[PDB]
Amino acid sequence: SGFRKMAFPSGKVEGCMVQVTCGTTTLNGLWLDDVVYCPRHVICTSEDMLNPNYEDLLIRKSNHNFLVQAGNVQLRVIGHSMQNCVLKLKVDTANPKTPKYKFVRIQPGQTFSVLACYNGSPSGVYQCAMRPNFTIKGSFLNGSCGSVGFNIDYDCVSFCYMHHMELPTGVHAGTDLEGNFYGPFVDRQTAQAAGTDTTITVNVLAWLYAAVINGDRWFLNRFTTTLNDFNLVAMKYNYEPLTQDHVDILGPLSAQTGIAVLDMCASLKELLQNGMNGRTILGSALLEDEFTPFDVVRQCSGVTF
Amino acid sequence: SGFRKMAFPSGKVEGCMVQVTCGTTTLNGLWLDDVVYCPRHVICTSEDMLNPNYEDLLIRKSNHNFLVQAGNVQLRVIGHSMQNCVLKLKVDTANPKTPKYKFVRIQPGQTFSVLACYNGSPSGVYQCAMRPNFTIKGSFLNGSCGSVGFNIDYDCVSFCYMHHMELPTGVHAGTDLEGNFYGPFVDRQTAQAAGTDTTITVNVLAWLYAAVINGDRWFLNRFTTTLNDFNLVAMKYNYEPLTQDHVDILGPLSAQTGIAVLDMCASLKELLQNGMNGRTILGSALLEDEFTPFDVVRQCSGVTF
Ligand SMILES: *[C@](O)(C(=O)NC1CC1)[C@H](CCC)NC(=O)[C@@H]1[C@H]2CCC[C@H]2CN1C(=O)[C@@H](NC(=O)[C@@H](NC(=O)c1cnccn1)C1CCCCC1)C(C)(C)C
Ligand SMILES: *[C@](O)(C(=O)NC1CC1)[C@H](CCC)NC(=O)[C@@H]1[C@H]2CCC[C@H]2CN1C(=O)[C@@H](NC(=O)[C@@H](NC(=O)c1cnccn1)C1CCCCC1)C(C)(C)C
Repeated sequence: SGFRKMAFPSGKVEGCMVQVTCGTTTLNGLWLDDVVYCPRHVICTSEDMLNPNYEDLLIRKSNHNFLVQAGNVQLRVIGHSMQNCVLKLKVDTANPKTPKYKFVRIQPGQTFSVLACYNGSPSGVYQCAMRPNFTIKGSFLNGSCGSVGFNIDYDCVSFCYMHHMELPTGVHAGTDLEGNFYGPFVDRQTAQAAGTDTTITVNVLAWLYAAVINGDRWFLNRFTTTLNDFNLVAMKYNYEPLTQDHVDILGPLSAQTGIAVLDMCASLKELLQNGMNGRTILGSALLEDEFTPFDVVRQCSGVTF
Repeated sequence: SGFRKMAFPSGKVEGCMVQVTCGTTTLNGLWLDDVVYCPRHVICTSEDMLNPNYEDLLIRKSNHNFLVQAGNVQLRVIGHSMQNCVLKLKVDTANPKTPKYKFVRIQPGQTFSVLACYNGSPSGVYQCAMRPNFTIKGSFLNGSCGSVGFNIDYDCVSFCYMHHMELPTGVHAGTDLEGNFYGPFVDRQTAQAAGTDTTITVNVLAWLYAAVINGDRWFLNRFTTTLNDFNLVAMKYNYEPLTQDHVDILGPLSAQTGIAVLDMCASLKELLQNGMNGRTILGSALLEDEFTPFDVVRQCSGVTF
């Protein structure tokens, strides 16, 4: 037992990190097969950032303007192309340490592991949720751009995130591995608000199931609720609406604990309307919303990779 | 910016995990060079656990009673010995993936990364603190014994923890890699209380510095305090005494923020005596004590490995 914010083992990703330099900008790239992926703003000067024409700027670059290093090994760039906001550098060597992988685009409320890197070297690993406003609450310093987020599925690393920038609120934004930003953002140095952040209701419910599985049960009650009446209360507290698809994904946890999803919703309703009265759940005084139902199942059932 | 519970990259450890079977008990081992390390209670029957004589039980075992597997590779055990509560199996193959390493014994309040494994396969990675009562608040299911905790120092994995057992309170206990338990525990199935848990004061102070570094500053005040007067308040709230050595280790953070250690102590004093009044620090409603001063510096300065 116990319940922790747990990341995927990062070994299969550490072997893909390289350092990409263009001009005086050094950041991280992802070296899969014979392509290195990195944020396209590696080609910009700080003056270019206010309003860059990336098409024009990349045309003025040549292959030898890109210095890619895998440790000490100097990779020779033989081609460069732009896919949305990511740059694809073709190199003369396939990365042997290339795992089985796919590129996936996660949905708001889904979680992933971030391998934070600097100068192509891993610094640490942590777990993040894609917020409903398509930011992430990461931990990133200058030099971290090109760090990636990922899940492991059996043997196959699904890459879902590449880090590009930080908002004035301290939260972070980036793309999927085809180069499309999550959220409304563009890679230009202008004011760009993220939406209202909301609480990921299905994840709070998942974590309440995790608490029950670990013997923390004081919040269970005799009350029940319809899904609609739950959402009327939840939306007042800036919680995301709970859908029937969400109810379905909570099914395994409902089955394992014997507590119907709408019964647990009635627990959450009372916690929202009455607070926790100075009590804690799984050691927290606030409700936690960065565990998905699948996260709870994997951690409470011991899935390996 | 941002601040996360961050673990070390786990790649150099994933290559050391193997599966050890003896009788009907399967758990994890650590394969370094030509020695596999695992908990000695792998040799016990469930009936042996109430009061085992490990010396007698191991004498009745032979090398071929130990089935060690590195994936599909069958390792041949050529020797077995017991060091305190860990079993050392000599094998006929040195592990190539063996990193530079040492065995270290951490002190209460220090943190480490746990690579949770089942059947010799990594399941996930998370960060833990050694509690002042020498338990850890981990996440471990049946089959996780032999999972290890570690820090990375430049290039050298310092192994500090091997998982052995879970207490009735849901917290966990284990040994260092020379086989000595942390805390008062013995590997026998009897009632064994952990002491009072206390709050790791130097770590709370570290995390308050991390909050200031991230622009969360509402808790700063004009008050100051002597170290002794701080400890008089802190001990009333079951906080560990803050020592002059602790003050020294907070020095870098004091220097970088310009806030004297005793000035920050006066902030902590008021938070303890007045609560947070429904405010949060770094998104938490409770004070966090599982980041060391070095953790905060590494994460806020971007140290890599
Ligand atoms: C990353 O490229 C890297 O690691 N580079 C290595 C060191 C050489 C770098 C890391 C940030 C710490 N990212 C960036 O430099 C990005 C790029 C891509 C988008 C614009 C530039 C600057 N940038 C940033 O992350 C900045 N953030 C912003 O500029 C925000 N701007 C504003 O909020 C704003 C407000 N009023 C007026 C004008 N701008 C972002 C920009 C994009 C939309 C969301 C808001 C800094 C300040 C460096 C964090
Ligand atoms: C680990 O060996 C493993 O992963 N094995 C693989 C599946 C085959 C296994 C994992 C636990 C979930 N650990 C154990 O089996 C250890 C060993 C070593 C010490 C005794 C045995 C049993 N054990 C446990 O972790 C148990 N915990 C306890 O027995 C507590 N006992 C009591 O609290 C207690 C209370 N009243 C009377 C008698 N005992 C521990 C025992 C040691 C001191 C602290 C308290 C379980 C119940 C399996 C968690």
